[PDB]
Amino acid sequence: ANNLFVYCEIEEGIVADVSLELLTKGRSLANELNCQLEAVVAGTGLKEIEKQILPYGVDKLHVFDAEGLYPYTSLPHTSILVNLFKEEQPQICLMGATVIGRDLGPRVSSALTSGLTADCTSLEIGDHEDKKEGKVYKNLLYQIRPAFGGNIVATIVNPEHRPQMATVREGVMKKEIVSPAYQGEVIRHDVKKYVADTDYVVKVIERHVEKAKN
Amino acid sequence: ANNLFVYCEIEEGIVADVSLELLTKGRSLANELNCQLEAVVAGTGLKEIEKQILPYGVDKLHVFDAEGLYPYTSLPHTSILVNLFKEEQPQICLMGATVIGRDLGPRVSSALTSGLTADCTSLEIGDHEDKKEGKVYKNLLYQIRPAFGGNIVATIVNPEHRPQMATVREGVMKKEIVSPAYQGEVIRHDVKKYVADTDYVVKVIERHVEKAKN
Amino acid sequence: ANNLFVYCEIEEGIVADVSLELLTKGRSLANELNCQLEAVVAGTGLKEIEKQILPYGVDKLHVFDAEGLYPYTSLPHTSILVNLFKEEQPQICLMGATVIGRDLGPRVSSALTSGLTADCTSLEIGDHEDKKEGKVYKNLLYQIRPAFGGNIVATIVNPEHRPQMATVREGVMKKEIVSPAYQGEVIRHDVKKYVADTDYVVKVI
Amino acid sequence: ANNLFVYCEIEEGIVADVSLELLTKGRSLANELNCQLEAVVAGTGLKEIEKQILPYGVDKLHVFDAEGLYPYTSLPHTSILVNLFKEEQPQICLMGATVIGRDLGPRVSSALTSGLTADCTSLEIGDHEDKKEGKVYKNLLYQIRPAFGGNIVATIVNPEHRPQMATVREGVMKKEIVSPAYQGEVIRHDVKKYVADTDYVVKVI
Amino acid sequence: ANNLFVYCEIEEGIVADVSLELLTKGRSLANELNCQLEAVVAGTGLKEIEKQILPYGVDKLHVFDAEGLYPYTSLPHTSILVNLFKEEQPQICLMGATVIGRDLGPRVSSALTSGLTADCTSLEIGDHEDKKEGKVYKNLLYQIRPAFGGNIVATIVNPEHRPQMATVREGVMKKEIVSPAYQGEVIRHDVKKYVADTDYVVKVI
Amino acid sequence: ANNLFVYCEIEEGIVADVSLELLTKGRSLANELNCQLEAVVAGTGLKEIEKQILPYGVDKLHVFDAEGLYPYTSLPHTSILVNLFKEEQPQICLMGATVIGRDLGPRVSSALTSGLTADCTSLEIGDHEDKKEGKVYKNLLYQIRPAFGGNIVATIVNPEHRPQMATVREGVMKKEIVSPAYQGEVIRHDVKKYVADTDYVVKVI
Amino acid sequence: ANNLFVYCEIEEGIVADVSLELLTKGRSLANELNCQLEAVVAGTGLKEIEKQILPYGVDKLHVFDAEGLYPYTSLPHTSILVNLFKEEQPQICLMGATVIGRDLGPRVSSALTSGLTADCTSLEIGDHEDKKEGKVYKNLLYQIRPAFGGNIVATIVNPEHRPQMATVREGVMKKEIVSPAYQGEVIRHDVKKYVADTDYVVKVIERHVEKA
Amino acid sequence: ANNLFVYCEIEEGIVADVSLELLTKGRSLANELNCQLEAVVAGTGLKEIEKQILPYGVDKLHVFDAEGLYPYTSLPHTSILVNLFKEEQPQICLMGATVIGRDLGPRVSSALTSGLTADCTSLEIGDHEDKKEGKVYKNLLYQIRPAFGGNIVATIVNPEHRPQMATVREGVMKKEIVSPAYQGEVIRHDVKKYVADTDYVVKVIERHVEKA
Ligand code: NA
Ligand code: NA
Ligand code: NA
Ligand code: NA
Repeated sequence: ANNLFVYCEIEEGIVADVSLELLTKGRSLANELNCQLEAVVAGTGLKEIEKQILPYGVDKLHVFDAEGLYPYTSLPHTSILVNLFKEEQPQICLMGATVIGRDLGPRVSSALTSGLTADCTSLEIGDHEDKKEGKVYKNLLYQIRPAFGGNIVATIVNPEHRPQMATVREGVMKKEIVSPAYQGEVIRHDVKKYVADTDYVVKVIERHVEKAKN
Repeated sequence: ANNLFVYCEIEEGIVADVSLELLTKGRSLANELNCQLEAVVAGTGLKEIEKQILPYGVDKLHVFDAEGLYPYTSLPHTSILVNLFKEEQPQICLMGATVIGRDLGPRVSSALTSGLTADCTSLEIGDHEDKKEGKVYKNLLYQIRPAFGGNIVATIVNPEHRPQMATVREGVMKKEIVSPAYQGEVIRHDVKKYVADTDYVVKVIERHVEKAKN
Repeated sequence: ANNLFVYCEIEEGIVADVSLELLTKGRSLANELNCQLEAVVAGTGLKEIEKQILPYGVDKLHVFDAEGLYPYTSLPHTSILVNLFKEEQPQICLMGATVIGRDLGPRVSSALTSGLTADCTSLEIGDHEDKKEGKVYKNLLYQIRPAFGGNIVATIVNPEHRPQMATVREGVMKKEIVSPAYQGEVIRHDVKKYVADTDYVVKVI
Repeated sequence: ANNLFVYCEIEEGIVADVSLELLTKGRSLANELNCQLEAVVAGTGLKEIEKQILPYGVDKLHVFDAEGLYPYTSLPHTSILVNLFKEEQPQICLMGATVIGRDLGPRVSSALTSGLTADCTSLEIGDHEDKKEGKVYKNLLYQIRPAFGGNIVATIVNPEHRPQMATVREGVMKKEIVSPAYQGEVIRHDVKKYVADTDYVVKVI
Repeated sequence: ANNLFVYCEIEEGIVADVSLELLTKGRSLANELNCQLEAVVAGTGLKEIEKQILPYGVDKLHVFDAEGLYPYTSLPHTSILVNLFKEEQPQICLMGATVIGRDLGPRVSSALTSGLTADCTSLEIGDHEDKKEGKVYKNLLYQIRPAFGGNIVATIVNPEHRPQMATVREGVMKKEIVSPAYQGEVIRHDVKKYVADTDYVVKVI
Repeated sequence: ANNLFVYCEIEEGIVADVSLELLTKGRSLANELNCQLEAVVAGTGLKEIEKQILPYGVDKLHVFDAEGLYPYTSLPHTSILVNLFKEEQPQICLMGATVIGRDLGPRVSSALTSGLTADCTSLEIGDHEDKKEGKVYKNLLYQIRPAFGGNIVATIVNPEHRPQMATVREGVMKKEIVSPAYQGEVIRHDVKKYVADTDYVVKVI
Repeated sequence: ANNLFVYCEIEEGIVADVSLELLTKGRSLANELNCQLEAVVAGTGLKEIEKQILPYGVDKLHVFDAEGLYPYTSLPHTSILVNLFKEEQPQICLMGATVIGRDLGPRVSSALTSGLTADCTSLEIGDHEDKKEGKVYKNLLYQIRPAFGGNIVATIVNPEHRPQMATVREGVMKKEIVSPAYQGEVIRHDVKKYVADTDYVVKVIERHVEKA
Repeated sequence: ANNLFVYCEIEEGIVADVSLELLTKGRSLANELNCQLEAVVAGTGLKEIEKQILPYGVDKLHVFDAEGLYPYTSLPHTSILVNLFKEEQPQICLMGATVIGRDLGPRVSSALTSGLTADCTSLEIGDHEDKKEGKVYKNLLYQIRPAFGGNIVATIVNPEHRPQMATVREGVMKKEIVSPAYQGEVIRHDVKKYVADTDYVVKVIERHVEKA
């Protein structure tokens, strides 16, 4: 119903290590939430892409294969996530604290009017009791990292905004498959229906090189 | 109908120089487009704010005054622009290539699925003929700056995506008022209807300091 | 009774080289002092951590393992070393002159009323005769370094204040194990005990 | 009484701008707390230093003046603040988040068992109620700042530990005197007695 | 016939100080050479630019004013100086050793078959006797600088290749006007003529 | 014929990785153009340098070997490429976007009246039709890269100026030999004749 | 017979602000040492250099005027100080902690087998008890500055090695003249007797460009 | 009577790779100069140091073993080289362009009034015609490296000043022994006769902490 998504970053046809680390962590979290683990991958020429991803315990892999999706540019990838997340209503989204993450994260979260904790150092599942309105939020994503000038390790929660989004650096989480034969549904979408066109033209105007008139 | 907006950055109750420079440039451009010059300002305690802004030739100033709008945070300011621009459908938006600009620009443009040229060095009004589909786009914003490793000064256009957005560094454009008595409509909006709530809580979890069990 | 401690810095699960270089130097000094070498580690997931440390000749290894002890943050790691050191009363504490050493060292030495000496180039054991107090101090930690620049070299001692605390840069000291089978007690402390003294509360805005 | 101290950082005889902004900010907090504003300065040749400090509304200025107090070094300045704060028992201490501040703040707060919050963006006075214990803490120093990066902001409090210590960057707070003829006590302390504590001897070997 | 040129660097409408320092040095050299001082400026909105330049003793000022000549970009400014210098045949061209000088200088000197000498510390006029060619070269630009490091100093000359090109760092040469009323011809060139030789086309992807 | 040259940058006797990636990329472009792949290397002690270059599918390797060609200096290396390219009239020249590349690329492209496009992210072969002139330009070097920053990408072409010159950063292109037994001519040029052009004399005064 | 020297750094005919500050401080020190203040200046076109120097209370000004002494280069200035200092046997030499000071100081001290404390922060006169052999050294230059990683303000002394040398950054000491009418012996030295020749030549070897 | 010296830098009992490279290059040069190769080593615990040095073809190895020579500090190592070089009168001295080289080189050259070319890139033997007075200097050390802002590969020579000194970075020359059985005079010098005393003492003055 409301699942956990991981954005899988693609470099030269290969899914990044940090992404696999987050598939692994996503699996653990998904186990605890009793929900599904879904992945998104966007690039060009992704026929046997499931094979780097499904073994990690991915229930549903969303594939956006089109010639202008690689290399990464902000608008295409952003609109894909924003649109997909509008339909799927993920409760959680994780991605690598990479150069792409540092770009894609802020845009997608802003567009979905959601939270984002960057460079999380641990991810747990936990509750939060709001004494003020007297309610208990259950099964929130605990976004854990050093805080306040590195004085303590604090936890951040987004009680209401979805998705709860977080990034993690490479090497923080271990990667580990479930089974090389893990079975998962692969969905190859029509990029047209998800991606947003370019609409920019680079010109060099002639009059910019004509001597200024008196 | 479709006007030119300038986001006015606020620091300690004062509108930034780069913002005034862009009000001035916006005026010139608006003159050429025969459209209105509108401004947006968001902060706290903005009673006599029109007085730093209207003299520059601003037809319509939009004021968002609420206690959590200053200092700047990305989500509030972003949602304000995104929502206001959804109603007003500006053809153009300019803002300062500041720290705030470098944050706000990308979010707002991504959310409106629009263009953005940062650090424009000149702004003109011009046309673009698309030989391919055989059409002529008239009165586009020419976004001019050094390009391709600083080899030449090129012009960028967004033939279809709106708003056409651009940022400019401080000191690039001159500032100059129209008349100290310039008359413009001041609109004080209900922030509630435009701004997006916080929904994040910073915690320090007790169990994070309890010795790990064997 | 009063031993030599070494703070073992941890990154991505691995005890840093400077720390291991100081365990080796510590072992040498401890031998000369006829005392034991103790060590401290704080981190998350340290079930097997003893394996990286004990072979260097550590007689006692104090292990603090909690979710919020990694990565390093100033307040928990400072409480731990201060509370632990008040209990154990070490005569000496060594620490790698790192980004972490540079933050933790002054905090810990200040809380225990001792003057840290950063970036030593030698450490020896020696005596100091203090004619003002009339007495002769035996078995002090000579903390040796250049005064400034590099040619003028001096020896700092703390005749009375404890622990004698110093840092050393990576690669100054040789690292070398004692034996892969080195034996030392490994204590896994209760963490809350050692950090809840800290008065640091977060409120909503 | 339990007053609010501010460390006035010195350079080439001129109290730094950060400190003046903090004497200003301090004054308002002191007004709201109904306590006094005290200030500390340490250096050399400070015959009329009060001229730069008192006008900001300082009720009591503690002056330490010896050859060895300038330029700033870590042990003497830490000794002085620590010993003084042990006697005066301030409820708050403020300090400019500068090179000097980043070295002195941790050393002093650690020796006084306080948790320093660096780079605050706002300071206010407010109440924190500890529900579990059933005790309302009144007139606490709200230490406000981003948790990290910039968008997520919280307030830190220390309900029991004293002094509550914060630092602020130059230019966060505005600076503004009360009156060029503001009057307040100027104590010129005996330095050696505040510094001779530290145990740090230099040997020629 | 064959004069001394100085490239005048422009930022935010203002001729940079290094450029003005080189107009002064140029004026000195030109006087010794018994030739004229000419200068080049490329930018946007240079109606009054002559006012910043002429007083330094410039006999001729070549002005290139177009929207795309500001800020500086490698290809237009290189075409201009190359085409202009082919026409005028300067015996010398000076240029400020700046971020701009460092990009433009090698491009321009390469296109005109001369070896630029960067970062000179002196410039003089002198003779060179070349026994291989049998001849004696008179009135060459001694381009004086350290070989490397700083103690070993040498003099470069280009006996035949023109223009003799050198750069100098800001603050090496004194700047000083000749007279506020200094007179020189100001030519406003047609820009396209001097830049359309460049073959650089942008296409859509 | 009009072939495709690649400058093979040298360090401590080993052709740099960027160049090998460019010999690889060059080979494909040369295949698509149906021209030959040529390469240039300049340094000292290059007796069996062909061993590192030829396997990438180089048809002709020009070798310049003198004491003064290593380490890289600007005038000799620029002379060599410029004179050689004047004789061979290459249609394309590729070079690694490195410290050496950023100094040599502009110098060489300027002397050959070509516009260098630095830091390309892709190279392809394609047609540009000049509508206004009525001429279709065939098999041009598409020099693809971001206009600035990263999201806005265009292709630059030089429809008439030769060589069409581009640089690429290390790691953009993959490197991959054709065969360890790929055969191709290895010319060992007379250096002095390619370098003696430059007019640069050092005087002792 | 053992005086206090100050190296006066020249830039474009003008004695540097740091050098004037040290003339002043030097005056004070020489006053307390009951010795004369001497200064050294080295450059070209120094016909009236004595006018910006003597008023600070300089008893003797050694002037080295030669075409090759400006701009500063290491060997001439080092041999000048070293040679002169061998003849004069200063007890103290002070120098501005500048780009030149950082080069000149170490070269001169190494050649004279003397000490050198850079970036001093105060200078005093003081005594030192060599407790080990019970000897008291009187009236040494206390070279005072922060030490041991910014921990403490320490004092360096050189009981025996001469001269005692110290550099100081600009703006640390005040400058103050004694009187525009202060009188001093101005000695214009024969440069040939103190400086050493260049003896180096930059060459470009032809065969270095010939094919192997 | 005029030989080629090489300073062998020691770290923890081991002669540095750059120093061995220069022993090798030095061997070649001394071969072409028809002179002997000599080396200098300075440290503590050098009982068998000759074993890592002699095989490179070192005819004479001057050993300075003293408790205060390790770690490297400026004055001892400079006085050793300067004093020894005054006795031996080398025509060439070579040194690794290291942290030590960058300190030792300038101090020694300044004190000996010799040249010094840092970061040489090749070393050759060659002649120089002083065209001005028609004299030919034979068999000079060609000190070769990039010059004038990375424009040209130039060659520096010191026709008269001795020794001719040059540093070289590690990895520029190959190292290659002559024979494990190469024989050389190993001289263990009386350190007192070459080194100079410390004479400095770090103090903390009590009144510096007393109220003004
Ligand atoms: Na203690
Ligand atoms: Na307390
Ligand atoms: Na020419
Ligand atoms: Na051509």
